[PDB]
Amino acid sequence: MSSLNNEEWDLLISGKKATLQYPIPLLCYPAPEVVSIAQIIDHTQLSLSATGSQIDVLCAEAKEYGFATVCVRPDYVSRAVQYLQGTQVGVTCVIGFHEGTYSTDQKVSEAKRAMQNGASELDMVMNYPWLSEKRYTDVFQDIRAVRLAAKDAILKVILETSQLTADEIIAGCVLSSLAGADYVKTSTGFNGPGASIENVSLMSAVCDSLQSETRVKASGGIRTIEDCVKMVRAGAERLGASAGVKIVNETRL
Repeated sequence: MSSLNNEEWDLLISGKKATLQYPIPLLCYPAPEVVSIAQIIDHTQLSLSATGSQIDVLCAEAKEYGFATVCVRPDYVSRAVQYLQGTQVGVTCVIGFHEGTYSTDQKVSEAKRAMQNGASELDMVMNYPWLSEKRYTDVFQDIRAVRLAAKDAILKVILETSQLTADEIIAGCVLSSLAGADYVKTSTGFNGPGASIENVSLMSAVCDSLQSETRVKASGGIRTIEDCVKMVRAGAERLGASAGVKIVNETRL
């Protein structure tokens, strides 16, 4: 993989596209058990204005409901880790967020600091403008550097699907998986529309065809229990949302 030039990456990716069934089959996977939906949600607060007290409330809600993780910015990782000691709730830190165009050196510095502060997972933003230009060796090296700086993390790579064609989404899934990512993720929620059943079904189809163990996270605009069910049917194994309290409350009636 590390040997390949941009033309060799282009040929490899075209070969993977050639194995897919078209039109892409939609909603292939079983429904989730709704009473236990909390166990697959990353409970999120990323507003610039969010205060320490608001982060404390996010952490209390995650301990109460049993969400998979809380998801926060670098400067709140230490606070969240302290709050959640003794529980089974992890901490996810965002990396190169939301723009994705931060240098590789900056992304690596952030990843190292987050792990030192006790994070268990990292959600990094891909340099998606390079992806569109077919600067494939640059995209690959950017992800590999973060992967090697944080060997023990669950690593998720955000594509920003609102800015990409289907051909570009295929390329992004292949490069992320072969670099060692644990997940590919749809959206930041800060630049255009979020998860669709079409994009999640395509991402799942690509990942399942590869030899690696890469899973799919649906994010952006997930507001109701109906939204959660449809994204899992499309192939998602984790969900990003801020509305998890209202969603679980629905299921208890």
